[PDB]
Amino acid sequence: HMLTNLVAEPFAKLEQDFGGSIGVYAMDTGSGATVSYRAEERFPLCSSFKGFLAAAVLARSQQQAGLLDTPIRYGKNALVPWSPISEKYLTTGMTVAELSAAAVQYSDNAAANLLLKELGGPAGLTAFMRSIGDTTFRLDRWQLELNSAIPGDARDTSSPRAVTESLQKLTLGSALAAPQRQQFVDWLKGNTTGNHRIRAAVPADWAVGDKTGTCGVYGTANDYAVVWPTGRAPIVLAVYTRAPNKDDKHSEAVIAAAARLALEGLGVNG
Ligand SMILES: [Cl-]
Repeated sequence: HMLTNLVAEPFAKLEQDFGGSIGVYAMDTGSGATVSYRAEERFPLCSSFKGFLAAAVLARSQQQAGLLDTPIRYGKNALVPWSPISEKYLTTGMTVAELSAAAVQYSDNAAANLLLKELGGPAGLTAFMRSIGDTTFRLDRWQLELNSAIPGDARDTSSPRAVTESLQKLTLGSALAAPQRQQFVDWLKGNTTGNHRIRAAVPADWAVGDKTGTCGVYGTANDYAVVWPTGRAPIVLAVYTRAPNKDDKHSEAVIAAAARLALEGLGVNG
């Protein structure tokens, strides 16, 4: 509260030019200062759930030492659109760790569905998020049905604030044991799908990991990230968008611009 939005930023003009709604929550983990805009509204997760899915797998691996190296074979029926990694291993299978990396770093859809099944489906991932104290997150459906992004539909949504709070717990806090925490960070750092989103606002000499989401309808897309500016504490942030019409286009540039405004609001020189 007292450290929230100490410096106002023109998020309203940005979302008006975009023609929709932008939700932002950014936390300076050193001072506790935050930037918050529509931060408690629900927005569709789209593929951004796959980051939390990989964290849930890592959490289970703390109790099952063989889990990450377990080989998983799958049939052609498991390959759903946009499975760039898993399609190359159809004839061989992949390990749980490889599927998790593909889901995070390439947004591989077949990999995500296989891992979701392992965790007990959308309710199982939701249960994991409850277990770390996130009462907002909900996953309800599987890929690709979870991408419908229907206005007013709370299914398969969270808030920017809850996303940021949960990301902080998993990447910097105590929700994962130290080896699993660093593996989660390493997978996020290796993401290949986010170069035009939060990363476009982050100087090249800072470390960053992120997970994107893009629903394909209702101007709905998002990104969340941990950023390590040199010489100061890391920043955790989430940027989510949506728009009122089914055929509205998403914008990567708006996500990058919102991230820049969040870093400016926090007084982080970039
Ligand atoms: Cl895109």
